[PDB]
Amino acid sequence: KIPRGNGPYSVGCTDLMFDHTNKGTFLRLYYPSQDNDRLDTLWIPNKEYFWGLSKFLGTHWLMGNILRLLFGSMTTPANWNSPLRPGEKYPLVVFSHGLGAFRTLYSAIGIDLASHGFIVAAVEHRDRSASATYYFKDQSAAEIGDKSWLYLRTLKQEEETHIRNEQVRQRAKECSQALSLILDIDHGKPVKNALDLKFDMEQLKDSIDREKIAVIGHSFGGATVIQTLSEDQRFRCGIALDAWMFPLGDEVYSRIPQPLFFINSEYFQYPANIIKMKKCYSPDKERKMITIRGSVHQNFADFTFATGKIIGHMLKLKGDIDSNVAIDLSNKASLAFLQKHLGLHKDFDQWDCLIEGDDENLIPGTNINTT
Ligand SMILES: C[C@@]1(c2ccccc2)CC(=O)N(CCOc2ccc(F)c(C#N)c2)C1
Ligand SMILES: [Cl-]
Ligand SMILES: [Cl-]
Repeated sequence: KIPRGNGPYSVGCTDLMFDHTNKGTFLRLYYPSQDNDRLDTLWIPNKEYFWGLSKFLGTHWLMGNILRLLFGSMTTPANWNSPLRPGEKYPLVVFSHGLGAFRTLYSAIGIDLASHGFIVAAVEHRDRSASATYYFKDQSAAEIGDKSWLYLRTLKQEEETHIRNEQVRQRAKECSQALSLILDIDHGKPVKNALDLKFDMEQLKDSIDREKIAVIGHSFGGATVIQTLSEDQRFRCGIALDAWMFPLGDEVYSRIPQPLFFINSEYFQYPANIIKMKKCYSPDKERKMITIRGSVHQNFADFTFATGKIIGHMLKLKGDIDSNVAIDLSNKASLAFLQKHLGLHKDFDQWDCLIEGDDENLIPGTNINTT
């Protein structure tokens, strides 16, 4: 089981696609909801996502069917299409998934943030970095739910530099576009969700605190954080969770005016990657870095909660540290950073110590030596 948020709000969840095309925005929303008795949200909602995951892992598409059999009725504790909690403007987080992931696999993080009073828009990227995603080829296909699927693009070695950069820039634009969509919806622009879901988007009118916007992401999504920030001044800070820095152009390192927090796993990182993180540092710019002791790269995503301790450790979904303990540290450090850099009037400053790595399960800065 994926854990419930620790904050005082109930959390709801829905999906938004607009427009219906492969250049439109596709996101999963997590939001503070009213009390309700709605069903929990289906974690991986389509069989095609499991086929995509199979391709990502480099196995037979038949392994997709086994993953589906195993994980396909699993839920995450957000209430599907529950009404939005009225009477408050919420800060907004745009969330970017990793390579071979997709919008639904960072619910542990999304739910927790929402439970403390954020709206979270988890984008699904159409750069062919998602294991799978979908769109509709025309209006009629949208109306009848006739999906067209795009699966992960596998690259030759020779393409990696150029295409990964292409992808991160597209990811950035997708983050910007998703923000613009939510801002339009906030202002009251009618939006026809290409998904025909029973969640009225008019609820979100006047629900967004328009100036308090952050971008957060895992691995590829962490590089996405940095690109988005350099390109789009509406995002006031970023949190990169175990950023994979490789996709970023050399030009961007010196072009990130906003506060930026690096939260790393112990075992993922390596000098080449850390050096690039360090290139973002400058005495006029706000940067923090911590490393979660005993943690692995997948501690930041939901599959860390999907298996037992032994199978999970063997698969590198779990580290030495307990997955709940790890994500709690990342989530609370994140909340303190956000309160400080969006100017929130909450009690997240209670975890200010975590930003400085001041906890028995954290390492201030990094364990990686780079001299
Ligand atoms: C491919 C990466 C990598 C780069 C260099 C070396 C090693 C790995 C870059 C990247 O974005 N990564 C994160 C991918 O996270 C995922 C993928 C699929 C999932 F189902 C879930 C879940 N839950 C999470 C690792
Ligand atoms: Cl329901
Ligand atoms: Cl790892």
